[PDB]
Amino acid sequence: GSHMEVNLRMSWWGGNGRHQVTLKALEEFHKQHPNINVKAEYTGWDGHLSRLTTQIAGGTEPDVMQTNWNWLPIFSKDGTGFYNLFSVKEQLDLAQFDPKELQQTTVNGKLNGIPISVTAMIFYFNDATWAKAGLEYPKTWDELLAAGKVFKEKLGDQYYPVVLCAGQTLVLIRSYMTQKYNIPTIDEANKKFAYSPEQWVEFFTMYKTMVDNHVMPSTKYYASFGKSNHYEMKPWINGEWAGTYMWNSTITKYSDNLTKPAKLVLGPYPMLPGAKDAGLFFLPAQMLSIGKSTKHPQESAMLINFLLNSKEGVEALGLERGVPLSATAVTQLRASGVIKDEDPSVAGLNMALELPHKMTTSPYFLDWQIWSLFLDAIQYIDYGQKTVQETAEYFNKQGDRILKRAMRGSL
Ligand code: NA
Ligand code: NA
Ligand code: NA
Repeated sequence: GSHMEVNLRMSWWGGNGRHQVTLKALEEFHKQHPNINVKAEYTGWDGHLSRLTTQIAGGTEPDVMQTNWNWLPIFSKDGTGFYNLFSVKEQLDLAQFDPKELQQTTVNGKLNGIPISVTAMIFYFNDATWAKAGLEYPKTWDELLAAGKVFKEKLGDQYYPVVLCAGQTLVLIRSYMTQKYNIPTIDEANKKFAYSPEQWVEFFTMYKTMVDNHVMPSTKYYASFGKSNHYEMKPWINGEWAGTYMWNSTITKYSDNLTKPAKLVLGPYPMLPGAKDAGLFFLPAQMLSIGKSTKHPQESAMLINFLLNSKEGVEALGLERGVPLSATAVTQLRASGVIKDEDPSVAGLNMALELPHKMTTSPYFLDWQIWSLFLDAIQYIDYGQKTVQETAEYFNKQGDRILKRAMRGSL
C-alpha cells in the first residue's frame, strides 16, 4: 500500500524576486494537486552548485531542480545523471517545445532537462550615433568593417560601431566561421577544439581585420571597456561606443544607460552571401530537471509541467527566468501584455529563433578559462608580443589543454 500524500522536494536559486513568484506558483500547484506536497529548498547563486553537487553525489538531490545547461557535462556525461524526461511524456506536455531547443538538453538520447528559456548573442545599435554617421545597420560582415572606417573619419577616433569584451568577440567570430565553413567548433568526443590550424589562423586574422577597421576598440583600451560593467562608462552613455553584440536576454542593462532620446535598437544579423547557417550561439538560460533517483517521477513531472505550461503557474512565474520557451507560455504572456513584441529583448529573441540554425553548441565553449585565454591571445596581438599566426598556434594548443582538463581529469 502507498500513502494519502506525496512529498516532493524542489531546489532553485535566485534573488527574492524569483523566490516570491515560484513560492506563489507552488501555492497554485498545491491548489490543483492537494495531495502533492513540495518542500522548497532555495538559496542565492553563491554556494548553490556546491550544495547540489554533494547532494547529487550521494543520491540526496531533490525530485525537481532548477539546473544550469553546463551541469549536464558535470553530472550527466552519459545522459543518465538526471531522469529521462521522455519517460514522463504523459505528464509533461513536450508539444509546447521544439526539437531545436530540446536537443540542447538531450544527452545520449535522454531528455535531461527542459529549457525554461533560451537566449543568444545578437547585435544591438545606438540609433542616434548611427544616424550621425549616416549609416544603415550592417547586413553583411564587410558592411560592419566598412562602418568602422566611416565611424572613425566622419565622427572621430573615439567612435566605434560596437564595443566588445573578449567573450563577445569570441562568440562573434565563431559565428562567422560557422557561416563560412558549417563545421562544429568543439569536437566533443575527442575533447578538443575542432578547427584546423589554418582556421585558427583565420579566426584571429578576422580579429585583426576588425580592429584595423575601427570596428571596435582594441585591447589597448581594455582598461576602459574591460568590465561586466562597461554600459556604465561614459563612452556607452554618450553613444561613442555605438552598439554591442550581446545575449538578447541581458540587453536591458545597456538599453537603460543610454542618454535618452537615443535608443538601443535591434540590428540585422550579418550574413555571408549564401550562408545556410547564421551560427548563433543559442544557450538555454536554465532548465528544470528531475532527480535521477526520484521515487516520484510522475508527480515531479507534473510540477515541472505546471510551472511551465499551466495558466496559473505561467502567470505566477512571469518573466523571472527570461522569456519562456513554452509555446502556450508565450501565447499567454503576449495576451496578458507581459510579453511585448516591441521590447528589444523580445524582438531580438524572435529574430534569433527565426534565423537559420543548423549547427549546435557545446557548454565548454563558454568555459571561463577558455574566455580568459582568448583575452590573452588578442592582447598579444594588440600589444605586439605575437603575430596572428603565433597567437593562433598558441590559442589552439593552450585551448586544447584547458579542454581536456575540463572534460575529465583535473588536475
Ligand atoms: Na502505507
Ligand atoms: Na553556412
Ligand atoms: Na511564465
